[PDB]
Amino acid sequence: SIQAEEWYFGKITRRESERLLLNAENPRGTFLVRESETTKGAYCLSVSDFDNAKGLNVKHYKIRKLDSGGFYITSRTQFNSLQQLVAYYSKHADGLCHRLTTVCPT
Repeated sequence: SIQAEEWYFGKITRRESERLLLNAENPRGTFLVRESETTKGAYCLSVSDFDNAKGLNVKHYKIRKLDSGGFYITSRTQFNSLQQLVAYYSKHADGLCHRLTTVCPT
């Protein structure tokens, strides 16, 4: 069940994800997964970052789920579930701003 996952915030907007993730206590890679505002059926992975150019900021990545079944940010790297996707990006930064670290406090 993706609901019940503690990093799943469901139906919260992009601005709300930023409100939550822009807290100075959050390290790089603090993150949550929410519904997409623009794509039905898709999700957004919202991730905090920090650099001396930008300070604290947030990136959003769309996660699609095919009817054939896989979950992905890039179709070149698919997962059998949202959990395994989250599990993989918590170990590999790849094209993300930072590898996933901590679940966003509420």
